[PDB]
This record gives sequence, structure tokens and C-alpha cells, in this order.
Amino acid sequence: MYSIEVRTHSALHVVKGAVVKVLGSEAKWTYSTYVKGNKGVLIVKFDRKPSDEEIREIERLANEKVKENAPIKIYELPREEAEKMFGEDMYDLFPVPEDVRILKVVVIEDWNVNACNKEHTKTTGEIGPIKIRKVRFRKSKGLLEIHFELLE
Ligand SMILES: [Zn+2]
Repeated sequence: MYSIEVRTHSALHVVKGAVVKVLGSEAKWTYSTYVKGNKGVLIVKFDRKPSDEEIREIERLANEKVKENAPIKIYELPREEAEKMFGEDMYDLFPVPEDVRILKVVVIEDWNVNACNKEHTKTTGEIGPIKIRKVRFRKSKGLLEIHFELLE
């Protein structure tokens, strides 16, 4: 019972984790994301159009994580300490403004770690079913787009 957008924003972290499990470290860098209502889009740097099989697996794993109802942990830490603890992987391609010394790090254990200060659900179960609507690879930009939506 969080707003729909809070659930969708939380889904981005679950979807990213699935993307990395399926596609590997080559897709670990988020370029951008966007949420509107129950719809979201995750854009990561990648070098090819995933196969229908890979796409189906990303969706399955995302939903499996939701069903597990794992906790979505938030750690507030000095920026340099977070860097020592999590390394470069907690960041996306657009660096957090340099003046930010207090960082909030979102952790879904063994799934995804990301510096993000937005509101999130407390557990992955609160997100609800996730459906991948469209996947688009922009060869010229080296970016992979994953469009999805929440069933509630
Ligand atoms: Zn977030």
C-alpha cells in the first residue's frame, strides 16, 4: 500500500538485479530510469539485443525476487565510507553530484546495490507482479531499454 510510483521505483532495483543475473557484468551500468504511474523504464549500457529467452528469464527472475519478499535495506553513510564498502558498482553512469557527502545506499542482498535517495517499499513483495512490455536495443548508443509495468 505504497503509492504506485514508490512501488514502481522499487521495481527498478529488482529489475536491474535480474538484468545483471541474466546478462552478466557487461550490463551492470544503469544509464537512466523513468517512472510514471505503474510504468517504468530501465536503460543500461549494453552491447547487444538480448534473446527472447534472456528477456523471458529477466522477467521470471524479477518476479521470483518479488515473491521472495526480501527486505529492501537502506544505508545512510558518509560518501567515502559507502565507496569503501560498495565500490563503483553502487553508482550509475551519471555521478551523484560531488557536493553530496551523505549518501543513502539501497541494498537488496545478493541482488542489487545502488546509491538512491528516493522512497522505496520495505520489502520486494510490496512491489507486486512485474511484466516486461518492451525491450529496445539502441546499437548506435550502446544502450538497452527495458520497459515494464506493475499489475496493480
Ligand atoms: Zn531507488
